[PDB]
Amino acid sequence: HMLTNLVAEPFAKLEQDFGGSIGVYAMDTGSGATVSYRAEERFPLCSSFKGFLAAAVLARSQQQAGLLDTPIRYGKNALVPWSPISEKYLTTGMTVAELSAAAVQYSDNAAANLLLKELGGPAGLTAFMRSIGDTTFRLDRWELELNSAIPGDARDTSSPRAVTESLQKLTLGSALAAPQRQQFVDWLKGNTTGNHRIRAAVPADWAVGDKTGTCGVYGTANDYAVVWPTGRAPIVLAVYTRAPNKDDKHSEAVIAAAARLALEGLGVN
Ligand SMILES: Cn1c(=O)cc(CP(=O)(O)O)c2cc(F)c(C3CC3)cc21
Repeated sequence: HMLTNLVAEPFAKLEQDFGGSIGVYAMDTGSGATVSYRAEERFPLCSSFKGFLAAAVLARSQQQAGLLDTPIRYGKNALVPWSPISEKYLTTGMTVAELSAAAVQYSDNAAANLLLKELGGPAGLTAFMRSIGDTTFRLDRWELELNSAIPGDARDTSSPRAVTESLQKLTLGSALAAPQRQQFVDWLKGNTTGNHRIRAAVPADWAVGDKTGTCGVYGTANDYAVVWPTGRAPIVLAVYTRAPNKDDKHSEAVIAAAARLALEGLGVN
């Protein structure tokens, strides 16, 4: 409900200092009050699709009772860069649940590609997002090609608003069965890669689950989170960045600052 104007000028100054574009959408699930800045624009997902990927696996698990316990074996050629958990279990395999936890909590790339294969590829994950009423999300490619973050390329993008809307449906709404919903929340709460992003803007006595993304080019990186402040309804928010030049660097500090401004706009402690 507006609230944006409490912080439209501060956001424009932050992105002028960063040297690129910042996109924010934050929802107070209590009042329905929102904060929006470039909330409709497309930004590259980078690794952030891995949280939605885990949610799609959990949705499939509601239909296929054995799915999460299924052992998956893989070869050395599956171990693309940034596979910190799957590289330790090459010789043993891992379960679908373990791959899902690795994809969410360590951004594990081999795990992400193996679970994409289970869902029928990038189109399969896109299909799941359409099934919960997200018409904006698109995944087009696999790891690592989906990280190209080419300016104006809609492949492998979504909008901050669509990301927040979908995250709310999956973590707090009715898109997942209750046990699956709590598993998704617990995976996000256990994320290890987000300490310098939205988490850096959240007090220690508030619960938070998040999923990061970092493309490594074009100043492109992001984070989305559900935050449970004490004594009020949860907040859902998405913070995405990009920049014009290929060797522009992302900034975790800019993502934490954007998160702070969003929470300040919502009037949150
Ligand atoms: C540079 N970088 C990070 O610095 C950090 C993560 C973890 P996340 O922030 O994406 O979750 C990272 C993940 C990746 F898949 C990639 C591939 C493009 C090469 C790069 C990453």
